[PDB]
Amino acid sequence: SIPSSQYGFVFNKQSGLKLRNDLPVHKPKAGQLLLKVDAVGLCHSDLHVIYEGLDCGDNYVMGHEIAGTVAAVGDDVINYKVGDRVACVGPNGCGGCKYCRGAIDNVCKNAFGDWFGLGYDGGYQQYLLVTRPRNLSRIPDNVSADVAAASTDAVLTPYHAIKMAQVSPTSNILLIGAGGLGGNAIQVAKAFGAKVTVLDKKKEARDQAKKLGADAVYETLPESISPGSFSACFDFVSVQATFDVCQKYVEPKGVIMPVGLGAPNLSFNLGDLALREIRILGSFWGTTNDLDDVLKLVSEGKVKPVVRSAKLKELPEYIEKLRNNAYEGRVVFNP
Amino acid sequence: IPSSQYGFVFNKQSGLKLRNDLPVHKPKAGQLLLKVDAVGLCHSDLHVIYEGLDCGDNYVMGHEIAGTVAAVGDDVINYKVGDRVACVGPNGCGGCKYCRGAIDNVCKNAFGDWFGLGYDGGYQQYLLVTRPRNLSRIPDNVSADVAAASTDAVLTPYHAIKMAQVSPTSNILLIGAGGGNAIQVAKAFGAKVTVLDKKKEARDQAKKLGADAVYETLPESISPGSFSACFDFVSVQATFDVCQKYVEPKGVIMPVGLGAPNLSFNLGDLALREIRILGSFWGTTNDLDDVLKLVSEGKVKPVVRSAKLKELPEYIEKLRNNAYEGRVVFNP
Amino acid sequence: IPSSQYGFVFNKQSGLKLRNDLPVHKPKAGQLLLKVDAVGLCHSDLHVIYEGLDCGDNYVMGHEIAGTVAAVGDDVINYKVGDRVACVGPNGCGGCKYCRGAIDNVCKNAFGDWFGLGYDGGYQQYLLVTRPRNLSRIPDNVSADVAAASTDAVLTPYHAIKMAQVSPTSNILLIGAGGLGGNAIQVAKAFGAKVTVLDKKKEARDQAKKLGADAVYETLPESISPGSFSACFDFVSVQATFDVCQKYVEPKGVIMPVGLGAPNLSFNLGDLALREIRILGSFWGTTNDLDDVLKLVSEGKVKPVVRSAKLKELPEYIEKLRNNAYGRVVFNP
Amino acid sequence: IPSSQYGFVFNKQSGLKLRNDLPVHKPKAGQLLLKVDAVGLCHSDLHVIYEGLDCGDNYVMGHEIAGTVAAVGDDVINYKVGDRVACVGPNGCGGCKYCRGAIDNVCKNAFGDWFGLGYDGGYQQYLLVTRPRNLSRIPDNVSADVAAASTDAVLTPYHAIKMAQVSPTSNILLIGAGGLGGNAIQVAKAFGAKVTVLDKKKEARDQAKKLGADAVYETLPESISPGSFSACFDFVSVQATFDVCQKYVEPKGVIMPVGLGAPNLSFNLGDLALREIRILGSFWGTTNDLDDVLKLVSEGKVKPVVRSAKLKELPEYIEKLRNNAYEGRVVFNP
Ligand SMILES: OC[C@H](O)c1ccccc1
Ligand SMILES: OC[C@H](O)c1ccccc1
Ligand SMILES: OC[C@H](O)c1ccccc1
Ligand SMILES: OC[C@H](O)c1ccccc1
Ligand SMILES: [Zn+2]
Ligand SMILES: [Zn+2]
Ligand SMILES: [Zn+2]
Ligand SMILES: [Zn+2]
Ligand SMILES: [Zn+2]
Ligand SMILES: [Zn+2]
Ligand SMILES: [Zn+2]
Ligand SMILES: [Zn+2]
Repeated sequence: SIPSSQYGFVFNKQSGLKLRNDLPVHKPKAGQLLLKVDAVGLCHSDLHVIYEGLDCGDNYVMGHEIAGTVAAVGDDVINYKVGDRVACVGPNGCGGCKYCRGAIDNVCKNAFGDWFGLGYDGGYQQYLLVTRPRNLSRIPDNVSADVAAASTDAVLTPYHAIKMAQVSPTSNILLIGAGGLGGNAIQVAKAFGAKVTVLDKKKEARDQAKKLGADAVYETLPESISPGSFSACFDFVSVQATFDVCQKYVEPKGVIMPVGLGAPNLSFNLGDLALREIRILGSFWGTTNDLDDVLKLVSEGKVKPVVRSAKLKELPEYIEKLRNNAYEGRVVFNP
Repeated sequence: IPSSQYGFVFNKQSGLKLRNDLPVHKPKAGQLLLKVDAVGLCHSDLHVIYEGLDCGDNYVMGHEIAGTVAAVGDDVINYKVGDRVACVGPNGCGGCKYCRGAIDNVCKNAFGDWFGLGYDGGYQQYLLVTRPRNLSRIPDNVSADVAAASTDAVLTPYHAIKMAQVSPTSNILLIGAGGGNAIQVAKAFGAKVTVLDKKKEARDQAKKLGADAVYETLPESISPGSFSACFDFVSVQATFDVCQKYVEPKGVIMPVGLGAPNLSFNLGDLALREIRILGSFWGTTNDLDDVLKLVSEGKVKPVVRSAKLKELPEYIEKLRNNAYEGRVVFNP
Repeated sequence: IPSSQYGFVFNKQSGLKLRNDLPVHKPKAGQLLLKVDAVGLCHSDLHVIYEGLDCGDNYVMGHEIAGTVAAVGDDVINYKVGDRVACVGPNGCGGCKYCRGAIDNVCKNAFGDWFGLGYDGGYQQYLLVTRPRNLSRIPDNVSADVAAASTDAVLTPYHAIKMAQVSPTSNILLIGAGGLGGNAIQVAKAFGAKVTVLDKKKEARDQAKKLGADAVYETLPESISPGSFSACFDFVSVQATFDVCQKYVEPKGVIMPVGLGAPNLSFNLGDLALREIRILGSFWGTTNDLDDVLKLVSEGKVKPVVRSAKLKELPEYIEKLRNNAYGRVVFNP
Repeated sequence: IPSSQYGFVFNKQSGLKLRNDLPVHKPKAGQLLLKVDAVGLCHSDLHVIYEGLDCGDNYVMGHEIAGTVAAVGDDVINYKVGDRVACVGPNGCGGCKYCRGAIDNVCKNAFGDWFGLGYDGGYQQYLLVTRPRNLSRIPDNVSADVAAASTDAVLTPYHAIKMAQVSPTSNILLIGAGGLGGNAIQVAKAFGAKVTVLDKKKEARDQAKKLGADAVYETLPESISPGSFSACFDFVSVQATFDVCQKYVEPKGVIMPVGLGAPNLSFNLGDLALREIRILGSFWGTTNDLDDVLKLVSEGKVKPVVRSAKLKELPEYIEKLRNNAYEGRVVFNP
């Protein structure tokens, strides 16, 4: 059954992203595993590499939102067996440095340039070689491959940030801008049982937020909202104007989470941040264990990743759409 | 216990002026009167006097206070006359979630009502303490001069170090620490300390204070993103960029200086390497107890100079001109 | 503004007796007089009356208080006549390192001075509050009865669940759910954690499941993998139930012996060390906790179920509780 | 290099035996071959050899390894031939939530596969390290002997002390400064805590004073107020000593039962709950802990006393240790 050749989309600084019908199907070494891709997602991050000069390496199959079934396992591999359904952990940490093993494999220096679909081969192919089974998460039986894949980033990232902020049933948080992880952030936040107030200019966003379970929805925060009264602020747009709002409404000892691509630099009022001991925390993707938590929240139905499916050979057709106007959520491709 | 007293009152107009007819209030129920023995001075005062740092108006300055309880009011059994105590600058209310949440230093109700910074301070003879909870017993082997200095010079950096969770395995960077008990405190936690300061004088001082490595410029070998924590005591865009540059992934940046009113950080870098910027303000009441205990045990030895309170005007000018180094306390 | 009142006072000699000549203390500076609107009852009271539990002597009982500020002595700035508040059991001094360290529930100076357990409580018409810092404003949408019922039934388990750092990804085990933390399940459910209940009484199991429990058992089936729970709350705290916790708690997990069981409990040293298990003691709750608790109730996260009756009927209910489970009954002075 | 080597293999039926025909494994990929420079010995080995402690069967013993990378398999880039590294006992799998959660010392999959305790150890010339993640680089100023002597004697107490969150403002009580309790004083000192030691042995007390202990007692004096210690580390862990901890630990304080005194221990429930005392279990140490340990040793904040000897002398040292004879930490060079 297992072929010796396969098709996939390999990225190259020259020809860009093109289809390859003569790609090899690597046989796993002792300690490695071969994953048969079932669902692979697409998002703006891929656009950065293909058009915004974001260099994550060269000559590698793209697709960082993987979900599939183990096709073959090398000897010594006892934690996984053929048939096991798992989702890939993007950062793909080395698992040996102090960062990995330190519970933060998402900021691994050695894995830099070796992330799934972003430096190292990804899911835009039929069979992916997993050099380090450590960066995988078992997919619950009630969770489909399309959903799982749609959680590897659209849910994992916001989840990581939410947990980093130590949100609880007593948390009073503010979210700036829905859509683009903002939506899934609403669900995740509410999963911790926290009160959620949302701010967004776009019309749809608010209606969507209100639908997702947002306790508060505004196009502009009223005056009845006392400044410095929110325990946590997540800025999904991350622009000076929006960052200023966070610092204004974040309560003393509170936290500001700039999780947007707004501007390259952002300034903060030192006097205020110092006197009220405000804290700015950086957040990137998610950790391996975080993915296990996310898949559990999805399995429990606490987070509903909304996505549509299509065959992988339609990727080019969808990459163009995302470049112009995009849609509302994500689309996973079936190899 | 006279009926009147002298002291220095600050006004956004008249500025800091000597007042020879200030009233001496008697402690009410739950209150206490403090006989100021030593009151310190630092740059924080200059920012309020000349650099427009509104903390209130028409209040006696001096936020570094050390004194002796001259009188107590009924319903006060915690303290008794003769007791030597130091004031907890923040002067929290004690009745909010912050104060009862172990962080009375960020008390909202007390904002702008700090000792010598909104509320009456130590630049006088007698200070009425409306909230004695914001006091710390001064160890017998700790003089008033040292205690007064420790209320800020030691308390602030201590609170920042503990907040950063520094340990004996921490590899930290201090910028402009020589210009100062921060180094001793850090070493008290057993952390490896590297000091970056341009002035040779400050460097020698740091080396003397136990610094493990002092530099005017970080040499090669000290790769970027290698420090677990970076404390900026100058807090200027140039110095902050150094911290973000040399702080390791998931490391912390503590902008503990009175530099620029605003600072910018690279969003991409901070997010990618999960760098965290933590604001730190003065210290809590519990921190002041810890600090005095550390000073008493000699873990931290503040260098203090003394003089009469009526000489304050002179040292103010000398300080703003950078005429002297080290801390100087005053005795009323 | 009566100068006299009635109430139930406890005494190691004559137990809990009704008094109709009790005085109505007038608040001094910093003090405050509270008019009791509702006061709860729980087994904790039985231990002090029928089981030599010494929390002091000669004092009005009732430690689940909820009332309205009737009078405030001078200097009182935070509260004033009309304010609806609930009492914080521990009644910390607010001056020690523990109190101003965010743990006023373990105040040493307050030992034996807890509301209704050392110091006068709520089983009266007017309670004198020596330290008004130990009060929590009652939200507008929360009745006096519900609030009173939250001063212990919800507060205690909340504090423990919060201490265990339970999250929506937690897999906890609760031993005892028949009044023994009936609200614990709801509290845990509020944090989004999965809750498995173990109780020998069918009544408790039906109740547990109705309360939100994801799984209920009279005896954990062998099919349940040992050391698979992140946290275990023992509300009965007997050697047998503790051994269940240590066996099913996962490595680096926590055991919360929050029951009034045996005076002593033993753990297997080799196991605790090897799998790095941790046993955390938990007591009542802090002032900040009560604020969070009352906020959770106000938001609907926790819905305490309580029955009310006149304070005069206290003795009648104390017997009921000594013979069954239906406890969780507020009284109105 | 050699096509064969010698080493001491343990078998439930034959016991610990010298083997001159041991094979030298070739690292597949992601693995490496470690030439053992120094391997320590402690009482833990005796429990396996004579006290029936079952950690597995048919494996080279020696769980305190220090060596040099002799060869690396393909795909191995973090390490290269010549690197000096120490082994992390637990040898976690590195794939479960425990290992990925910063606590590889309690890995379930790895239980029964610890270096020298289930899996092959250091009592040989060349050790095949299956999971390189469980290694800690040895600072250039730290000898192999000292490093090996830190893999347990220092790592274990360090992990426990770190877990209790000791700080420059801590006031701790240490019961039993006989074995690992010795380096425990140096480690606690490194964190800046005040240390009060309680030990019945005279020599132990004298050692405590030398190691910088602030207070050393044969019996705690009446001047010591009950519930005044922020943390209590009990190295003997007997009911009598545990009661001491529960009596002298302050509210919210922590009791660390790091001994083998008894199979069970009881605590006063009322006391524990009312004052919120916490009992924390501690086992060996993590991989990152070893990094910290080697740094503390490298800086000279912890100085483990060690004497070396040829590996083929192990049998004699075992018997002597088995009788308390030499007593002093001893490492062997293959
Ligand atoms: O959470 C990670 C995100 O998908 C991302 C990955 C690579 C580059 C930019 C952004
Ligand atoms: O953190 C203590 C310092 O004295 C200070 C207090 C108020 C304003 C600026 C600086
Ligand atoms: O923690 C609350 C409970 O009412 C209780 C208080 C004191 C003693 C035993 C039990
Ligand atoms: O710190 C661990 C200790 O060496 C030990 C290991 C295995 C068995 C008993 C004790
Ligand atoms: Zn993506
Ligand atoms: Zn790594
Ligand atoms: Zn100052
Ligand atoms: Zn306050
Ligand atoms: Zn009760
Ligand atoms: Zn107290
Ligand atoms: Zn050993
Ligand atoms: Zn593992």
